[PDB]
Amino acid sequence: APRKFFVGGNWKMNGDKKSLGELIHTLNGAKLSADTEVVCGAPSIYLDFARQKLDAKIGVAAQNCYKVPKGAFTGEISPAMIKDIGAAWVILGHSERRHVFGESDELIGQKVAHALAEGLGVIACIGEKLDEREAGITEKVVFEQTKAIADNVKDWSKVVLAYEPVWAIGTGLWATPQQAQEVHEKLRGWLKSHVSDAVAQSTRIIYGGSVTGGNCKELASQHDVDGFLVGGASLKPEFVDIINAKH
Amino acid sequence: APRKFFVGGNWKMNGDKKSLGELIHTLNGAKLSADTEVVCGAPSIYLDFARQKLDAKIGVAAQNCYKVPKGAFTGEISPAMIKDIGAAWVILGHSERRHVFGESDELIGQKVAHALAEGLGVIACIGEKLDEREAGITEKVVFEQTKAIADNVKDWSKVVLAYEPVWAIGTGLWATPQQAQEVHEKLRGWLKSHVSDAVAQSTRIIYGGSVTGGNCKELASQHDVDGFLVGGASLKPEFVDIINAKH
Repeated sequence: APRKFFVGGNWKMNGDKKSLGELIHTLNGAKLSADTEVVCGAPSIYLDFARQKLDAKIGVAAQNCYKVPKGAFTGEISPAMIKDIGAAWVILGHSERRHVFGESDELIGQKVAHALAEGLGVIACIGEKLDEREAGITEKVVFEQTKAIADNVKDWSKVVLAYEPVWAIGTGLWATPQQAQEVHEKLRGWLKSHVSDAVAQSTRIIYGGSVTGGNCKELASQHDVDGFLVGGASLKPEFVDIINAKH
Repeated sequence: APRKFFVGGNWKMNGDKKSLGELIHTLNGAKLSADTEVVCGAPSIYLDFARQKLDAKIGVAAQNCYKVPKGAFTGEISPAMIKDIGAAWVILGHSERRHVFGESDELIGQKVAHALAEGLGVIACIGEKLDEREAGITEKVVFEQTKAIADNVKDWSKVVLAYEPVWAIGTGLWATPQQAQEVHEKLRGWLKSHVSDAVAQSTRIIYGGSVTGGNCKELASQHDVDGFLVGGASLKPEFVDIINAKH
């Protein structure tokens, strides 16, 4: 009935076999809450390794994919390949893909539709830049990005939405609990009016942007924040504390 | 003195464990000419698998990488990771990177410098579009693309240039042997004038764009064509024939 708390780790472009191996050993050995759904997003080269080594109870996500199953796209991977190695999730629309690599809402929407058709879960990311926030246009931006995704989702049961203020990613500035709650409750109301009440009540909306062991309890306690997408701290032992933020 | 014949296979976004497993078994079982240097470019998610399964005389290439060893670049992999799993090459500046994904000359140049600094070999791609060839400007386009790469190269010993006309990639159209020789010869004279004689004489310049079992011998016979980068036919048993083009 209540939405299951969800914590994702995004390792970004970090790790080697030795260091990722150590991190995974730690996670497997920790006491993690029975009521948190945990997913680790590994570099593509280490997806197979990560799935082999991680406790099955912990999910594995790719950090990107492309929009068709196969073909002449040098350097890309498809949902079919991700499923083949046993990963169950993909992260789409991350700030770094949008703003460093130039991925448009239209591309991201096609990626979302293809991932879902192939049976993967999607962590779909949205968020505003500082200049947008300061111009009063957070709601407009966040709703535009969300519509582009929603228009391409036919089954909401394997979607998680991640709200990541761009100014909060990797900077140490985090949104206040009140800043996060405002956006998350507005996103939920958007889902209610534009999709359905059932989808609004069931869909996890998670916060990302400088989540650490020090701030996770306060953020987690907000009524419409259902978890986190964690970058820098997901490579450290305090990731365990974040997974257990509700306890 | 002369240059070792070089054949790279670019698998692009194709395969699964089962299917690539059967392809690797074929290559390992085949009689491949000892005087051909062979490299297979696998999808990033299968790079570790491919290097584990392929006989040691066959080199493994990543299909792309980014320009720093680590950091906040969701979806990317670095040379340090490629090296970690035991691959020795990377393909950079592929037409699909430049034209589907919008990678610039300056970015490709910074990727080349970084992969070389980290001990990888680089297969560096250049090529003109149909409209450029028809306008009669092939030479201008290849010489600018080449200058971008070369300004970032201090040791040419681990660099292979791949001339691939964009209009020939995946379509079945191939440059005539005379068209390919013409460009290769001009590229070599540019390396002579702007780098050195010895680099000109030692650097392999390979041709790609719809190389098959049927045209490889006619292509390989040209003086300044030192090998091939093969896409489509690299997933097929005739790949063995292409490796053996000189015999």
